[PDB]
Amino acid sequence: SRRRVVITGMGMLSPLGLDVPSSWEGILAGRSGIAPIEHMDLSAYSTRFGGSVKGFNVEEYLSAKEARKLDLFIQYGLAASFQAVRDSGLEVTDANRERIGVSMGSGIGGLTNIENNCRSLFEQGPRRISPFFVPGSIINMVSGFLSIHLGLQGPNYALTTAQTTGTHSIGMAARNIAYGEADVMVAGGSEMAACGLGLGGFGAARALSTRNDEPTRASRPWDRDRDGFVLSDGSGALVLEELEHARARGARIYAELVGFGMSGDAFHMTAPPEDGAGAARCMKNALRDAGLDPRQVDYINAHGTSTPAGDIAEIAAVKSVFGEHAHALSMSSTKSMTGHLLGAAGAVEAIFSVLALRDQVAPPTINLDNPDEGCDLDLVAHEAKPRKIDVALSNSFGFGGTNGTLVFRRFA
Amino acid sequence: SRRRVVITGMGMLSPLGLDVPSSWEGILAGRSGIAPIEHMDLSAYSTRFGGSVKGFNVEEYLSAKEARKLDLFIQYGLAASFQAVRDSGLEVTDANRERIGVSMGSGIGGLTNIENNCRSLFEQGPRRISPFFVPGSIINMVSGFLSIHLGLQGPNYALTTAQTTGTHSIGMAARNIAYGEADVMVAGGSEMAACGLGLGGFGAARALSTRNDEPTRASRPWDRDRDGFVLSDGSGALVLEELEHARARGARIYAELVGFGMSGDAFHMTAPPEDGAGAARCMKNALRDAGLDPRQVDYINAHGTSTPAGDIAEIAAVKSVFGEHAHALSMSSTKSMTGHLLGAAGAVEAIFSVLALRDQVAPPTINLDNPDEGCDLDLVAHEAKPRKIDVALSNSFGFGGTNGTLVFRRFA
Ligand SMILES: CN(CC(=O)O)C(=O)c1ccc(F)cc1
Repeated sequence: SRRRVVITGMGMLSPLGLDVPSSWEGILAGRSGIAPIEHMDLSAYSTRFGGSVKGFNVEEYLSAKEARKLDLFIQYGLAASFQAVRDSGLEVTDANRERIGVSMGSGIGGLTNIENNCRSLFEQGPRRISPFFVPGSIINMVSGFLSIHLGLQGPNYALTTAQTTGTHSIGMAARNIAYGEADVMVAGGSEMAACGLGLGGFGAARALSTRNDEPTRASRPWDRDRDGFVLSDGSGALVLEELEHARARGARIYAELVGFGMSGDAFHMTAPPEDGAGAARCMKNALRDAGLDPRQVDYINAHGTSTPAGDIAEIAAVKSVFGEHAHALSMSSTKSMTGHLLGAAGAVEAIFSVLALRDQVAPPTINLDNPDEGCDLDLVAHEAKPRKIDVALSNSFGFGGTNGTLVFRRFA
Repeated sequence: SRRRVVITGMGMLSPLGLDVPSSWEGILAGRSGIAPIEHMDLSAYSTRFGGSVKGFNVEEYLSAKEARKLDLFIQYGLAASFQAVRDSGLEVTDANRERIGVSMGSGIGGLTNIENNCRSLFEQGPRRISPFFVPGSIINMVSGFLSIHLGLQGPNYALTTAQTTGTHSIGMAARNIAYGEADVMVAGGSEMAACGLGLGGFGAARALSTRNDEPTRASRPWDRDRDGFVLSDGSGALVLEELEHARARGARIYAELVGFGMSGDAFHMTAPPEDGAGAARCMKNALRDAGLDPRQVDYINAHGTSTPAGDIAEIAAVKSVFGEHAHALSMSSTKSMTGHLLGAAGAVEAIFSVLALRDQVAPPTINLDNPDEGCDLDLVAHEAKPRKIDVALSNSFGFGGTNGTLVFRRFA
């Protein structure tokens, strides 16, 4: 019989701060983490701004010797994980290490390191490729390195489902616990795609906002004048724990994870369907999994990428799933402030949805100056909204028509 | 309590063949798929050979237009997937499309595409990066394209667990069906890394055999003269199906997937512990999941990569799990013939484990001329061994200490 799963620890790096509370204070103040990128010369690029992690000190977590071997996305995922585990108060023992696993994912993983080693190969030759090229760049090594540093011998894996990765990672980790394959999982995602290939690759697809003039105003989900997503870096990690296990050790419980939905659009490799049919199927799957009436949903943390087709598809999916109740819930895109952390987006947004439950506040959609046609829901324009939230939903949609929905509720 | 999961379709590209029966004929003949890599200047590389897919015709599967947009590893995964679905005879309908999903993964993903776009970026700047660079290179696009092409609306995701990916993808797909999240899944893995960054990256770590003078003898698991693994390309895919679903439509059933195990070594980034303690836990977990005693195992498809430390760790793990029955089971490494398909290794080896059951024959470990110290099990040296096989395991042990075991049984 299926066990209940609760959130006992959370950890983050985002464009708004180097931990959860600093990121969350920025979210509730309506602060933007988007700025011109300083780490490289981007005059040749149509987009020259993004959400960078500012002032990250990897030596808060790892020796300089080890850090040098690891792509930033792995450094970011370990930081978030180490925070989440510390925040949980869990002690790893011989009695429990086989029951604790990790599922930290990434959309693209070690693209900076792969580019750097590619430049070495092309300019010099294969003799100049780093010996750490593979273990320092491949996506499964957040889970790998985290298990090595903390002694976690439970299920050890990584998802890579593009912009859905962090939501899927958290959902399937919950399934592991629910079905008895583990008692604790560290789950979420990490991303640092801000290199020549990532900025150039998304730019070649004309997927990014090109508002270089006002980087902080570029991410404007459901605004009439949106022109694509803002590329952002960082990590989110959550400690998921079986309810009785958490109760038994006197753990602080943030919220319960009650529902998870997946669906494939089977529509298009990059475009969502205009009517959000895939998103609707996924949200209904998640609400049925949670045993809910759709009217119980109080807050939705939207995918809300600031893409013309993506944003309107989500309105359509929410109206389809919730009917008249769509006008009573609050829905916001924290990507208005953070930009789009890709494989990490679902991980930081899960955390923001849990904090919305803790603090009974809907985060704003900043930059929502002129809501587009049919975008007439409560999208929490401009300013945080204190309100009752018993049930919070976090949505992600990705390339390949992959959808994920997590349902969290307050724990009594 | 859980639904039963059977194999109804299989698909493959390997260094031995462009399908399952050609590959399996090569396996039972002890044929090698390893040869000097062509159409590439490997003068400056310490390893000049590997397991290429020979004569792949992508236009049997995709238009020229679609093929040009996708990395070889995505082409290979879709080829295996289409083969597997065709082999299953399954008919996708509006009635069943929400119950059919995909979990096709990769260890390292789009290195060829990343190389080619790096060349464009370094030589001409970012304006020459392909618009399709991102969707055409990310690991989840086998699941994505397959779901779009066949109209699959079930769970759509992709794992990336380095050399464990294929084993994990199949096991987790089996869980989706067992726990009623899907009735059908296409699962496995694909890889094309016997390319510049793959050979250069693994060669920098001195992980590869450098036996350039005798490429067919380089992969020699448990042989005293082994000097590292052989890099290989290809794909494997299985149609996994709920038993009553398969019976109702009169599907041909190859075997039953009865057990799945996962563990973490929590030991080292690339090397297993000398005693294979993590591999032991994983095999135990898989047998307990199947409700089977170690005495019931007849055949193990080893991970058996031809690394010094990895091969001996597996011997220690199997002696620990199976005690005196370790000498009565048969264990072989088909990597002696195929080399190491990394993320696809567990997919093609799951298929060889299924065909070991179908045909009642243990594939050989070729090149096992002088078994090393402690390597005194029935390693099916040199020649295929007809024998009774009721229960077959397939092991994968990957970077980050991530372990997977599948347990297959004859169906009746
Ligand atoms: C180079 N090192 C570090 C070390 O020996 O200490 C590795 O572990 C290693 C890296 C990649 C690989 F394919 C195999 C091995």
